[PDB]
Amino acid sequence: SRANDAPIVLLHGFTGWGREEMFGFKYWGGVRGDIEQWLNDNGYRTYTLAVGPLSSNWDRACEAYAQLVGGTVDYGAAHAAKHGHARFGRTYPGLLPELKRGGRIHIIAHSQGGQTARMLVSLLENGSQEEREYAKAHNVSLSPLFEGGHHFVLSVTTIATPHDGTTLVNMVDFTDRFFDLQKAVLKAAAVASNVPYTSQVYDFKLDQWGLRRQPGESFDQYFERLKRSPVWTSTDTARYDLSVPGACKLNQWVKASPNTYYLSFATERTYRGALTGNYYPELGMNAFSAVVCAPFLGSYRNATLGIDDRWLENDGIVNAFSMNGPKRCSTDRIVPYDGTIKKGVWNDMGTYNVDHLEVIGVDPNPLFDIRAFYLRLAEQLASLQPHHHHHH
Ligand SMILES: [Ca+2]
Ligand SMILES: [Zn+2]
Repeated sequence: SRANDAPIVLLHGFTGWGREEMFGFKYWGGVRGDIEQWLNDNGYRTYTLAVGPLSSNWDRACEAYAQLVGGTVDYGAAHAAKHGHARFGRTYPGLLPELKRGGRIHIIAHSQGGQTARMLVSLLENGSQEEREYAKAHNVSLSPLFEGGHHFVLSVTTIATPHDGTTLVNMVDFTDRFFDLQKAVLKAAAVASNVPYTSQVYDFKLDQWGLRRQPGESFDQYFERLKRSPVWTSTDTARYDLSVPGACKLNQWVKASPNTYYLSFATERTYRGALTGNYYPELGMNAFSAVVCAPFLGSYRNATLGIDDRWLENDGIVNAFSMNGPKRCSTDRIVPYDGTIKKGVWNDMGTYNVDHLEVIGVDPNPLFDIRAFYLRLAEQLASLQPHHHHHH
């Protein structure tokens, strides 16, 4: 039964766009429909965040914070100075000013969104010592996000999140293939990559880096430029955070708040080979991933990275092992869901037989009741109690 009225906020990964983008084709729903609408139609107030898909989780967290409460994005003086990008970014009206007044939210996150949501919680709750220290030392102002003390988040749910990174980054042609994945997703939405559309269509939101698709430029061409840009070559990137070492570094500081409930969903769409311990893409997996990424994921080992047989099972984009919660370079705790949802630890909800894109409806799969999945989830989140008392 319903113990909380908090709104839900959807958060995309290394691929994603706002509701008005991509000619209305939604990331949360894809060919299946409008997940946000379904949830709202069903009594679950839901909103959608849209942040830089290729940007660092930090940047995304800063973007999210402003998008939620409103204002100009502030990445932090220290950070900015460190990485060489703008301190201030775009301005938002603010989706939920109730947060400033004392409300809370449930964040449902997909892919790299998981990492972002985690970071956002940590920043809200703890701030950034490094940003505070930098402020006092250089006499610059400080965003509230870096102070600590915010209690905006009741829960964080992650679906197909590379909490320990993904070996996808280790392919020799990764750079080219990653961008081909963006093209695939455009394809899914009925958008071509070799057309210089005048309308924006997919805004990567690279204001901080001063990058934007130029008049007369196709996504194919733009992507060529992005590959040689700081959003691809610097450590302040999704690319870095997606990596095993990257995710490790992130886990080192991004911890679970004892005040927040976390839920994790894993995804897999592979089968185990006969004579080899390798995993292969199942029938139905999205074409792109099946041909281009899944073989690699299902067969790549690396002792120095600790990539062993456990990491081979995948959803075509991310290793299933890296999905139940941060384990590499982490103090976070993960507990198998047994019926009761626990606060301050990762409630591992299991593994579902759906691929990376099928789970958000961007790739079809008729045997996966996507509406039911998200509706059940909503019901769960709504059932969370603000507080607990010990009992037998
Ligand atoms: Ca499919
Ligand atoms: Zn940055």
